[PDB]
Amino acid sequence: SDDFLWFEGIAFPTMGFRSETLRKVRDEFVIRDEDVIILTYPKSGTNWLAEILCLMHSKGDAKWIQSVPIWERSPWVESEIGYTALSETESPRLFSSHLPIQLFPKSFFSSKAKVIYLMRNPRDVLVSGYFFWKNMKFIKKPKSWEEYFEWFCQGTVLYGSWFDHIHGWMPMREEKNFLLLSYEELKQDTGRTIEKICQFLGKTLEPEELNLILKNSSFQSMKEYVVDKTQLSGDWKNHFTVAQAEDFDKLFQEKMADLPRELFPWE
Amino acid sequence: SDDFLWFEGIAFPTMGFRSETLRKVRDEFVIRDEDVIILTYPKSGTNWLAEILCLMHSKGDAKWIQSVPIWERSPWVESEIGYTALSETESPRLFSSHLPIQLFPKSFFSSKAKVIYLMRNPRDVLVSGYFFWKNMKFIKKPKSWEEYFEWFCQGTVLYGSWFDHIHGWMPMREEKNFLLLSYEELKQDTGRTIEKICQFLGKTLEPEELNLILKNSSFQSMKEYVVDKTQLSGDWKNHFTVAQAEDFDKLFQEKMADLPRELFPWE
Ligand SMILES: C[C@]12CC[C@H](O)C[C@@H]1CC[C@@H]1[C@@H]2CC[C@]2(C)C(=O)CC[C@@H]12
Ligand SMILES: C[C@]12CC[C@H](O)C[C@@H]1CC[C@@H]1[C@@H]2CC[C@]2(C)C(=O)CC[C@@H]12
Repeated sequence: SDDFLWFEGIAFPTMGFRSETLRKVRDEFVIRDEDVIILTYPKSGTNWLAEILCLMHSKGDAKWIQSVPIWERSPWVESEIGYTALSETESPRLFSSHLPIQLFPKSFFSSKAKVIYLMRNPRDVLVSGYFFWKNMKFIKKPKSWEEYFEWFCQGTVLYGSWFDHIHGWMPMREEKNFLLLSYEELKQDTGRTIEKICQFLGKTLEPEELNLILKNSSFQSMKEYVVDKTQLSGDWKNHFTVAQAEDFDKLFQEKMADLPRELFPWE
Repeated sequence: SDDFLWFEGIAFPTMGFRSETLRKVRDEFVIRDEDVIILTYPKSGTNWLAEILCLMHSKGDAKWIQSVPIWERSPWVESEIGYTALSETESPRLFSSHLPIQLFPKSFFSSKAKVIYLMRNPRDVLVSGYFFWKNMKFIKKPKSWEEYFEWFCQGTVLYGSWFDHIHGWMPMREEKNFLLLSYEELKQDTGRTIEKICQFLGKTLEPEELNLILKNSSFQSMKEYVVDKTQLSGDWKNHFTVAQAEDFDKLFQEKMADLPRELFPWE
C-alpha cells in the first residue's frame, strides 16, 4: 500500500481520481470564457469563497446552497465526478480546482475565463490539513503531528508543495482576468472582499441583495469516508511549537524570497 | 489516592518525606555558620552546582564524586534520609534544599551560613520537571503535557509555585552570605561562575587545580522508582506551543512585575 495516486509529480487522493482523467484535464478539458474558477491550495477557504459566489448568484437566498452539496455547486475539474459534470454542464460554469499551474487545463491559458485565486497563511493551511486528512479513510495518514509537519514543509503531501503551488500561480496576479485574494482579508473584511469579487466579475447588486449576501456569507454563518463520525480548535499557534514556528519562518523566507513579501498579509 | 504529601500549603513526594520531619526542619534543625547551602527550585541545576562544589573541595579529583551519590555528598535537609545525615554530620556541611523561604530552618536566619541560590529559566524548569516526574513511580503524574503546563503555571506541582519560590528568596539577593546565580551563566561561562563561587566562599585555588575543576565541571562532563528503566531532548522551544509561550510570557510579566526584570537573564 502506497496510499496515494502519484501523478506527474503530485500526490492525489486514492479515490475519485484516475490518472487518465488527470491527463485529460490538462490535454483536453475545454475552458469557456464564461467560466468562473476558484483556485486554491487545499484547505485555504474554498467553500467559503464558493459559498459566497453562489450567494451572489442566488442574490442571497441560501436554500439551493443549503440543499445542493459543495461538489455539486462548484465541482472539482480534476475529479471523476466533477470532470464528468463540468463537461455536460451549460455555460456559465462555476467550478474549483487545487491543481498547480503546470497541470491546469491547457485551454485555460488561451481563454478569457475569470479566475479567483485564494491563498491563506500556510501555517493555518498545515494545521487545517492535518486534522482533516487524518480523519479521512483510504488516505495515507501521518504517524504524528511532527511527521505531517515535516511532510508539508517538504511538499510531500496531497497536491504537493504549498510554496510550489503559490509560486506557479503568482505570475498571473496582474492579469485582468485574475483576482488574487487572501483568506485573511476574506475573514477580516468580508464586505470589501465581496466588493472586489463583484467588480472583478462585473456583477452589480441592489442594497438589500448585498445585505442578505453579507449576512449569509459571514464567518458566523460559514461556521456550521470519515474515520471518526464524531469530528465529521484554536489557531496555528495552538499547534506549532516555538521551534517549528522559527524553523517555519526561516523556511518561508528562504523559499518565498523571490517574491514581494508584501503579497502575504500574514505576519 | 491523593498521591502527594500536602504540607503547610506545599506538595511533596509521597516517599522519603514525613510531615513531622518537615515541622522539625523549620522548628528544630540547627544551621551552623560553617554550612554551605544550595537553594534551588527543583530542576534548576542543583547537581551541576553540587558537583562543582565537591570538585572545588576535592580540588579536581572526581573519584569520590564518582563513587558517592548526589544525595550523600549534598543531602536534602527536608528529606528523611538527609535530615538524618545532616544531623549527625561533622561541620562544615554541604547540603541542598528546594524549600521555599517560609519553610526553611528558622535557625538559618540568625546564622552566617553561606547560601548559593540558583535559578533558571522557568520554561526549561517546566520542561525538565515534566519529563522527570512522569518517569517517577508513586508520584501523581499528569494526564498530558497540556495539563502539567497548567499545573506549573498554577504552582500546583511539587514544591509549589516557581514564581512564589523565587519571590520569597529574592529579598536576600544582597546579603553578604547570599550568592544569587543563574543556570544560564553557569552553562554559558562556567569559569566566571566558578570564580564567583570561589570568592563568595572565600576559597583560593592553584592554577592547575582550577584547570582540572574547570575540566571536570563542564557542560560536556556534566552530561553523563523509575517508571521506565530506559530513560532512567532539545530546549523549551521544542515543547511550548507558540500559544503557551505568549501566555507564559504574559503570566511571567504579571507575576514578576514587582521585580527588576534585569534579574532574570533569559529573554
Ligand atoms: C478532498 C477534496 C479536495 C481537497 C479539499 O480541500 C477537501 C475536498 C473533500 C471533497 C472531495 C474533494 C476532491 C474531489 C471529490 C472526491 C469529489 O468529486 C466529491 C468529494 C470531493
Ligand atoms: C526528588 C528529589 C528532590 C527534587 C529533585 O530536583 C529531584 C530529586 C531526586 C532524588 C531525591 C530528591 C528528594 C529527597 C530524596 C528522596 C533522598 O533523600 C534520596 C533521593 C532523593
